[PDB]
Amino acid sequence: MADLTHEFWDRLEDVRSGMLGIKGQGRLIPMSPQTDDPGAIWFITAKGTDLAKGVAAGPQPAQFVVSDDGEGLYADLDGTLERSTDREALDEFWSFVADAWFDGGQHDPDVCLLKFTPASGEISITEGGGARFLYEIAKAHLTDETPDMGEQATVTF
Amino acid sequence: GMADLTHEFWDRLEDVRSGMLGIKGQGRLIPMSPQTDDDAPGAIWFITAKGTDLAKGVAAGPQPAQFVVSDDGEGLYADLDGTLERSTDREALDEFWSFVADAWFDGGQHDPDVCLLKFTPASGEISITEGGGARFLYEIAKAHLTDETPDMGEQATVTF
Ligand SMILES: [Ca+2]
Ligand SMILES: [Ca+2]
Ligand SMILES: [Ca+2]
Ligand SMILES: [Ca+2]
Repeated sequence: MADLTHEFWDRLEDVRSGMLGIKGQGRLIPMSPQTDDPGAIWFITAKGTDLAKGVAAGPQPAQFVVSDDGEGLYADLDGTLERSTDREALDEFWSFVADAWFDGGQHDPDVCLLKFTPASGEISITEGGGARFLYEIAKAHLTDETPDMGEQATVTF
Repeated sequence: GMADLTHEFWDRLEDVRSGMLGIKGQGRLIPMSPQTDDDAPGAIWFITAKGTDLAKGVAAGPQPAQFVVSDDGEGLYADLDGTLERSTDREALDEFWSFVADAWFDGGQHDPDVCLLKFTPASGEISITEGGGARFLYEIAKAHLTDETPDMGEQATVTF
């Protein structure tokens, strides 16, 4: 549904890490997703890496996987990864953590802004916190019904 | 070392509450609860329903599978290739059974819908880091203060 897509973007904003990769090329690796305003997931990386070199010629079909317990967001997304030369996006998603890795600032020659546009994906969202979890377990013994911790669906972006 | 990074994977995987599991060439990865013990490493165990796609997918026999992990609290990130299969091991079923499993399956561990799945990793690209707590904040702050890149941790492609 539309609410599941809006909830995905809302919770993705606080997700510190995710597993990114180009389809048919190696395995997935940990990356720091950046989002603000929705539409795409943005990443800062080195030009010498396999992901940077893989999207040098053009946009490639890619995969991005999220599994965050803190936010309760679980997603396997199919999409498109590409190198972005956008100055505004680069400046927006630059941070104090990024400066530690790249000593030359946001305009460092080794810096590479990747843009992941999701196409579709299977998403699970954990509605409620520990309070609902505690209630659903108590309810499970009272009713013999399986706990409903949230929504689950396959979405087209 | 390769063996040292492998030992540390099993060491931290116990505290990982969730992971993304799936059979290769069949749908997308879905969230599952990995149950392991670092005293007996080698396999990652999952308790699921017989009516699910993962259960039905491995009913005929063992199938190539993928298990992806990404945990900031433990600093364990891994994309693993392996084999998923049905297990009729009552010892493993009883060891990894929990209060959460009682909620989903009203008839205990000997419930008709209960299905124990065993994922044996073959290989994978694993990253081990200092986490995202006190040490991570210090390491980023120290990187700025010394003109050195942060010493996050180790990364390698491992064969189990
Ligand atoms: Ca669109
Ligand atoms: Ca341990
Ligand atoms: Ca232990
Ligand atoms: Ca510096």
